[PDB]
Amino acid sequence: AMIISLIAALAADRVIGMENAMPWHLPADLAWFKRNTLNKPVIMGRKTFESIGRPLPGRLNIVISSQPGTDERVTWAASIEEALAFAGNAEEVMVMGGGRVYKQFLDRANRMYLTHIDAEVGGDTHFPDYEPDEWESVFSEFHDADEANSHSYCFEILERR
Ligand SMILES: CN(Cc1cnc2nc(N)nc(N)c2n1)c1ccc(C(=O)N[C@@H](CCC(=O)O)C(=O)O)cc1
Ligand SMILES: [Ca+2]
Ligand SMILES: [K+]
Repeated sequence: AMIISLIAALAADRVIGMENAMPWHLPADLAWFKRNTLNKPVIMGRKTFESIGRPLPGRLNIVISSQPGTDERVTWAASIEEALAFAGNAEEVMVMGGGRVYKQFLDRANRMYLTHIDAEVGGDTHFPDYEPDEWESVFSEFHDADEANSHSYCFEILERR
């Protein structure tokens, strides 16, 4: 049973994106992202791959795009079907956005790695609205802002009932 997992950073009001990059500086979230995606296939949309600016080391990078990719260092998938097939027989595949990709994988996903950030950023792209009754929280860890992280943040792992 392949576990499909969504991993996302959510500001206030479920905001995940806006026109430009999110206005926060959270190296601790990037370290949590890295820890939870290493040695796993990682599925992302082409815009998210451009946001990163490079391949993610130590993991299988699967970028979904309708147009042919122009970077041989990652795996290019024309559809979510091709993306999942590229993940092979991995026990957990990580879906890291963006907004459209989250909507397409939500029904297939049985686990979520959510970072809740205490920032009212006023964005207009939101994480999909999921039913809270169908998910249960199995991990929770809170951190305050500090000299290195611009906002307080709460790591959470949810699993489908
Ligand atoms: C813009 N972007 C998308 C991004 C950012 N934060 C997230 N945070 C969470 N929780 N989930 C996501 N899907 C997510 N996606 C990025 C940008 C940089 C790196 C990155 O380089 N991360 C390094 C670690 C950070 C570093 O090396 O400086 C890695 O090895 O994964 C990842 C995602
Ligand atoms: Ca954006
Ligand atoms: K290659």
